[PDB]
Amino acid sequence: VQDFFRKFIEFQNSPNEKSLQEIVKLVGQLDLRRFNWVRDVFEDIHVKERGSKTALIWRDINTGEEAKLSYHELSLMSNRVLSTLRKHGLKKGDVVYLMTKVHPMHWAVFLAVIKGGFVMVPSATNLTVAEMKYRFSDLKPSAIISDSLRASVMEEALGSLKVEKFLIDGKRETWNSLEDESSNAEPEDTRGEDVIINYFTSGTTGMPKRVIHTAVSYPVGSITTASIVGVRESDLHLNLSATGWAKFAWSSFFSPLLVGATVVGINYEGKLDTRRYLGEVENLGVTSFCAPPTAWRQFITLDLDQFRFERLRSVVSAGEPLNPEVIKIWKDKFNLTIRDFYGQTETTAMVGNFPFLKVKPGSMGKPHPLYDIRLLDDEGKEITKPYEVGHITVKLNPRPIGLFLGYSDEKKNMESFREGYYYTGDKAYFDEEGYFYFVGRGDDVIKTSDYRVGPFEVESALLEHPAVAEAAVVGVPDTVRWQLVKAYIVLKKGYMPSKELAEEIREKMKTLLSPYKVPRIIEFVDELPKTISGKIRRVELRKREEEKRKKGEVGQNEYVF
Amino acid sequence: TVQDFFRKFIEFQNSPNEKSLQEIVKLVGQLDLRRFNWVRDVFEDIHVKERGSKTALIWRDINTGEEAKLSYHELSLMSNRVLSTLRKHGLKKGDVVYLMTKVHPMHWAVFLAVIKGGFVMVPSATNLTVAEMKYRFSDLKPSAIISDSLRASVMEEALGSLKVEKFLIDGKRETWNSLEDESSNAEPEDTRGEDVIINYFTSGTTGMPKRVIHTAVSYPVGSITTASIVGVRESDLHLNLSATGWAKFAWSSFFSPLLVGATVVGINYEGKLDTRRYLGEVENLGVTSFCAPPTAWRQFITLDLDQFRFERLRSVVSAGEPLNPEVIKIWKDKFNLTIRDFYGQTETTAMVGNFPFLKVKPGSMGKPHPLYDIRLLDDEGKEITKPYEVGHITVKLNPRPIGLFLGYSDEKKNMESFREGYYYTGDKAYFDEEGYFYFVGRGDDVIKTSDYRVGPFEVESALLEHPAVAEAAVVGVPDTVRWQLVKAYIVLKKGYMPSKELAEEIREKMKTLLSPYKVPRIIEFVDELPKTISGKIRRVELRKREEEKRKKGEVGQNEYVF
Amino acid sequence: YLGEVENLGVTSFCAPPTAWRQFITLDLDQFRFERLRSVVSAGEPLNPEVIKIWKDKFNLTIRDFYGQTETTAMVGNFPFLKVKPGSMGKPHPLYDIRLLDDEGKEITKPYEVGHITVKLNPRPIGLFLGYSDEKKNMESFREGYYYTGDKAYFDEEGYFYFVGRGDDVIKTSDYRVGPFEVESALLEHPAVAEAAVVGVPDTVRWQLVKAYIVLKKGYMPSKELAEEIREKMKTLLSPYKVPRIIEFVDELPKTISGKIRRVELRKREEEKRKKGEVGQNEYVF
Amino acid sequence: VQDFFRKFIEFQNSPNEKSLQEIVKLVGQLDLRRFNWVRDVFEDIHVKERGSKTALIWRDINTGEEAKLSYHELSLMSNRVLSTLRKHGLKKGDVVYLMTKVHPMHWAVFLAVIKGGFVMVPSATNLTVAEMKYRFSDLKPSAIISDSLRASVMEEALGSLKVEKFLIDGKRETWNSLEDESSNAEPEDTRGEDVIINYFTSGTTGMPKRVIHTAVSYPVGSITTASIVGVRESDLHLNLSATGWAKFAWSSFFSPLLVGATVVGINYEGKLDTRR
Ligand SMILES: CC(=O)OP(=O)(O)OC[C@H]1O[C@@H](n2cnc3c(N)ncnc32)[C@H](O)[C@@H]1O
Ligand SMILES: Nc1ncnc2c1ncn2[C@@H]1O[C@H](COP(=O)(O)O)[C@@H](O)[C@H]1O
Ligand SMILES: Nc1ncnc2c1ncn2[C@@H]1O[C@H](COP(=O)(O)O)[C@@H](O)[C@H]1O
Repeated sequence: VQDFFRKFIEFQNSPNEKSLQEIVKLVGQLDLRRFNWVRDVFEDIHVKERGSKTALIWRDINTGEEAKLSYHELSLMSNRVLSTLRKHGLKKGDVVYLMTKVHPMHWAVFLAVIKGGFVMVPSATNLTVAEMKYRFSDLKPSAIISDSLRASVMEEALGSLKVEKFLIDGKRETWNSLEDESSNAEPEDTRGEDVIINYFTSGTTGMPKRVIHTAVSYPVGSITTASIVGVRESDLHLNLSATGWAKFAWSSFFSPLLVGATVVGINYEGKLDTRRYLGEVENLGVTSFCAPPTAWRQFITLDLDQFRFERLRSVVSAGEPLNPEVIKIWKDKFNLTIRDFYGQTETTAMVGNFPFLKVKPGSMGKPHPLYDIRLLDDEGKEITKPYEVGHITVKLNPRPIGLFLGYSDEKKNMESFREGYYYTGDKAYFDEEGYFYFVGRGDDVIKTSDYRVGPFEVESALLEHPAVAEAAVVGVPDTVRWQLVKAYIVLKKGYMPSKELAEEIREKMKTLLSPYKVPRIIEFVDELPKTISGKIRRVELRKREEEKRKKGEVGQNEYVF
Repeated sequence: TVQDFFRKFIEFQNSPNEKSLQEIVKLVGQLDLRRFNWVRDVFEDIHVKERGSKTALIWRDINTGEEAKLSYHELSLMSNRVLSTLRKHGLKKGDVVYLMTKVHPMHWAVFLAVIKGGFVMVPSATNLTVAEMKYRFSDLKPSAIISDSLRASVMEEALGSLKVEKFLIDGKRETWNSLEDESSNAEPEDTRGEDVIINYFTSGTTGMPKRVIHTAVSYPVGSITTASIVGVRESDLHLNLSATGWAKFAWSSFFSPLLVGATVVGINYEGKLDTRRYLGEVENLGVTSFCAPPTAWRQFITLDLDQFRFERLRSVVSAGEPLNPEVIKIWKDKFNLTIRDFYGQTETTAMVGNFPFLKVKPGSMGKPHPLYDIRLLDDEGKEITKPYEVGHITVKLNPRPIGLFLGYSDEKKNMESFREGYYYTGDKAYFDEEGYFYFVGRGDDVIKTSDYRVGPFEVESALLEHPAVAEAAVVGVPDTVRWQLVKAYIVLKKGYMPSKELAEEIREKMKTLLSPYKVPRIIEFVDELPKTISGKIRRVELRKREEEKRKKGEVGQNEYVF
Repeated sequence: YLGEVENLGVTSFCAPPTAWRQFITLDLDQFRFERLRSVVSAGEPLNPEVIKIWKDKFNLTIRDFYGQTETTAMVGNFPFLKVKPGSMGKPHPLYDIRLLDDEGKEITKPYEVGHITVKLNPRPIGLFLGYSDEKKNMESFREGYYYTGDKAYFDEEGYFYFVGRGDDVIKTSDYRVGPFEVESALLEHPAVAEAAVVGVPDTVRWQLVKAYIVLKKGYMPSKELAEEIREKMKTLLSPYKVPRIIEFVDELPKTISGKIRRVELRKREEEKRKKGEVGQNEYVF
Repeated sequence: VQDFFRKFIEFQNSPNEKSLQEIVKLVGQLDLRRFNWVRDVFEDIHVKERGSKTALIWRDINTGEEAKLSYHELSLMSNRVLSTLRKHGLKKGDVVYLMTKVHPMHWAVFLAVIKGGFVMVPSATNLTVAEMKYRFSDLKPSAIISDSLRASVMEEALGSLKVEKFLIDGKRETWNSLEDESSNAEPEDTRGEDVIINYFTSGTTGMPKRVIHTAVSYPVGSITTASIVGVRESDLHLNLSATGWAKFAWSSFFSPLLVGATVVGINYEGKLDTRR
């Protein structure tokens, strides 16, 4: 059980196809009835074997602060969290919202939750009072944990609920410290199928729902991720990614701590300083770096002769496609291939260009053998022809380990899991050597700037404005953000289409929505293309935008910001 | 136009029809209800003026024997002494008044005084516990409270030591006041039509009970729809069998009869309904229009019905639950009357109904009242255009119908009920090829035992108050007598063993916390509750399992029926 | 209960077919029963399929045996006796057991059904003294035989097979039930003019108690009435006796004399079963 | 053109070569895009024009039991079935195994299935636990329907697969009745090419496979059969065949009910007694 990860860690130091398959087989034979990744892996293969190796190197590029934590200090610090939580009467399964910046105490809380068998809800720091109140309606908090920078937002969204509140940095009235109880509490003997994580994620139909992950799905699924990423024990590993999302669990937390590596974490407020971040990469001698194509696109526009990166060995991308031209520029300069790979909040990494895999540009590589990946056509028959597009699906008998339990929405489960497959809602084709190529969403779900965006959620917030009668939100091609959020608005009788109105509505949306969700374009239209029932055909809104692009024509009341 | 409306309406009542209904509809739309006060404008200005000395109320208590008769005049006087006495104790417009009494003239009196004085009345039922009442006070603080002497201690204990003015409708008690102390002349409050006069605490599927907010027109003028479906006239003696703290008392014991200048008949009884004696009193008092709930109706038809003639009875009606086709038929075959079912919620007035002129199809609540825009929507929220297709009963909001509440005192609950231009009733139905509606059931987990709406969480909560109870799930189980039974599934804490004596001990505790209708009639102890991936109780599968067990007439291993 | 059987290492176990029927539905790989050597059933017939499932698993035959309150065991598959499924075995030599026909002559031919009787000269030892009721003695003790009121046939090896009651006595869930007792209790409801209680086939409980009720003038047939009457019966009758079905009828089939044909109420139920219909005023609980 | 069947029925009362050819040509001009033989032929022609003609005369030569059903009573009885199935949550295309003796309720269920757009899998009464398990491996049941004589075989072949189960004669624990619902359910608007029947047939190479029939292939193909057979409306028509095969549909069901005849059905257990 312990022996498994020691074999895994070796696999990493020189991986290949064949040895991967052995790893695969061995996972199937783990006994995972009672499992707790902190106790069993963190504490019993790292705190014990490398307890005073650096687990985490942290740095805030604004403040300048640095902090360095060994596997020991980190395990202690996390126990003080879990002791403090338990002291405030937190039983197993209790809900804990976690909204903090990148900071050691983030990792700490992660650990305390996993160990204590709590349900953590990662909450992003750019979430609005509105978004947070939505979350509370859907899943009531037993405790919430914030930094002092976003305490007001939680305080306001909470309103008049009893919860236990906690600050990771600084004091605030009726908030508590996390390091003031004893750094000894015991494991919760968790079932491997027990819930530890809920991720609110956007869908194509309704408001965002919780994706449910267990004490093995992420803690042991992340193998697939770690394996594609090619993170080793020797590595100093950084993931450019934010605090409320899956990619952090993926590569800022699980994948590095699985293999006993040194995590590198960098915090910044506001806008990313491309140069400053890359300076901190080189300056801290990171060896493995995962960043999103959004970031990569911005990096390659720097003067890259200002860097050596002698210490950097692995570079990876995920969440959107990776332009062949990006890959090439970075290679020609630093002699490294940015290895793209694929997955969702609902899963771990499912497909990827592994270290040992020859990259074909604009291909996310081949399936990880721990997922049974199939292209299905519209009728749900399996595609076994090259260059034919279909739905990316996961075969459910046997049920892969890294796959979420389901959504907190039983209807959405009925749409996504069926005839013994889970549909990712992504479309692709494969080639003659089994390399997969991402085509796009079969959904109306949007990805601006490596953020998953649900239409209804923006449409909803739009109907909050007195002027707005109807709204349809679609994503439009943009080289920098992949997609832009555009809104079609039908106006109530009484209001007329002006730029000043468009702006007024946008500024309203800024108080209700996460920035990435606030439409960059607004177009007033007399009506929305609809089916006979009255369902919006967001498909045809998109097609129409395309034909308009090819004749460089603006809509009559289309307002760009 | 404003007085003339009611005079046109009262005629529609004496002989109604499709076409003349539509005219009534149109005329309501052209009322000026910007500043309106139903007591001044209708009670006083029409009824007290034109029929001041006709009997407004005939009252009887079947237990005590006590009886009363009040004319529209005496009642208006009586009500003014109330309003004068309230004002004397410093009651301004919008002030909250809990009213917890038996059926009694002074109840009507207070209703009037409240509406006229522009106060916010909170109808409170007489079977509410100290606990329930304290909950209410946490949610809305009382400026004054009004009780009978039978439930004064309950108010006194739930109050604790809040400042309030207190009032007794029958007898003396220390620090309680009389309501007939000041002069029977104090003036209307000029209410806006949208001003609040009523708040109703109602159960939901999700949490503790919240307030439904009604205005000086929503009930006082919405009730038209009700009165119209009911078919109450001026010449009628109209009895509604309903208890004091709920929307149906307003609907049929108060507004619908007094709108059309009828004689109200009010019958009070404590405790358990004596079907044989109540129907004897109906006949004996020559009621002519009778609303009763299907629960009552179900009990009546089991009598030997050759005991009664019902010489004087011409209209019979039901509301609040479905009305079994077999009930309708038995009563018809005997007395040659159709019991007309009709539909609505605390949140509304009557929205759908078998009107007097409408051919009844049994097990249908009839057709929508044209003063509400009723739509069946499917799951995606698109309007249903096909017979025998089930969907959500909704109210279209532009324009906003008149009898519809303002909203809940809870903004989360408003966000659920008011969506994409529709207020969802959370009821499901299908219509037929002639546009008759058939009730299917709740989209919710809300329960209706014995014509009382019951919230699961409320009872689940009270159950966790018992040391032994680790988890609880409260569902309604099919029951012919009360439509649904409140059953609790209980997971036990380690230490306590599933026994009849334990089930009882828990139940008797729940009796001190919960209104009787809420106290589970069954308690079944289980190892676990079937759950989704979320942790949410599959009340779905609890019901399916109950069904398979019913077909083998077997109880669960530790299911205790009381 | 099965856990406690194993846990206490019982070696001989007698339960009724009702129990046995319920046991075989369990997942029976939970149990070893390493200490159990004898298993027996009595009070109603023992389905061949029950016997088989228990044998295939635990390697024991559930040995059926027959008797009544009035007696001790009169017929039975003894330990040494090859069990033929659906047979209660052979007569115990301390009772003189005879199949008689309706005319009271002894049946000596295989596969012919008759009344199970006990020959009384000399009088077997385990046989009750009689009833405290002289009428009931007149019916049971006749021409030097006690009639059990059970019907059976024997085969070519003298093995007895249960057919059913020649009475109107009912056996729900291994409890013997009298019609008149339930009919009596039913007259206690003001609405009830007459009542006829019969048993209807049920695989779980052998028979269900059904009541046919004629109503007094004034009351009309409803489900709500049926229920009201049943709930009343619950306060008067042991639960096994409380009718699971109530059917309102205009009249009860009668002979020329006016005697209720409970026989024909049963036959009618059978014809209805064979076209899978429930009745027009039959209310199932 | 439903006038087709009225022309067909007459063709039957006195056929010949020439008039046959007309029938042929008229079938080619049918609109079979949306079709439902129960609604369109059974109900709309026969129940309407001869509702109180005897549809079925039934006898069990072993028990003695006999039944006589008019086109009306049969249509009602079938609706009770379909109502009951729907009540247990049966959508169109759902699989229904049907294993019963020759009995009225068999025809009833046939009708309910065709009307309700279900996929029926006729299963003969002599099929073993093994053979039935094979069937379930190949196509999973949503519901199964048996007589009480073969309930244990279904129960055992199922093991504990979730299905709705139904008995045509008698009660049994966790089996449901078919006539406790309403005497009217609405037609399923079937496409003509929609599947309503699957028949497990033996072949040379493997274990048995399913033959797939549609809402027209049998319900309208049977014409050819009915025309060769020469069955008329006036006739009392008996087909000696067993319940889980094509020849039952062919001649105990479709060919007679196409032309509005009286079906005669005889049930026996065990070996055929040719002189009785
Ligand atoms: C067991 C007991 O004492 O029963 P008891 O309550 O006195 O009733 C006696 C009646 O039980 C029935 N009965 C008893 N044993 C049976 C068996 N092996 N097979 C079938 N029926 C059986 C008969 O019908 C008896 O006449
Ligand atoms: N390599 C990739 N190329 C294109 N899209 C990707 C890639 N990796 C992930 N995605 C998208 O990211 C989605 C999941 O979003 P999230 O759950 O936020 O990681 C997938 O459904 C894809 O649509
Ligand atoms: N006639 C009726 N038939 C069926 N359900 C009804 C009927 N009237 C009321 N109900 C139910 O009772 C609810 C009204 O609750 P209340 O606010 O207590 O009157 C409705 O939302 C229905 O779901």
